[PDB]
Amino acid sequence: DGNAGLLAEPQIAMFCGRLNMHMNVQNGKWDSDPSGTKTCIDTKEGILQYCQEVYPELQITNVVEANQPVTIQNWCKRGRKQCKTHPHFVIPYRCLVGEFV
Ligand SMILES: [Cu+2]
Repeated sequence: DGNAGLLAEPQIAMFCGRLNMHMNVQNGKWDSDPSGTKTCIDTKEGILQYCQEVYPELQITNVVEANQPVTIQNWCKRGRKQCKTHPHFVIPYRCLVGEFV
């Protein structure tokens, strides 16, 4: 079973020119890049590394594209500032937790 007390699954969302977003599993909201500097990544390995960076304690071992597109409002385009605009939608990547054997 999963944790009902956590509104969402770990995921990252990218849109080149803007800061990467990730899902806050506690509240179900998209949070901006923790360092406030990282934008889109073009390799699967780079995405996995990023999942591991923003979810350091989740033991993320793989990533896969999500099935549904998602809209994110007022996306952060730099710093952790300058982020009030029209909606954009992207297909997120799910950060998958492996079961270690
Ligand atoms: Cu736009």
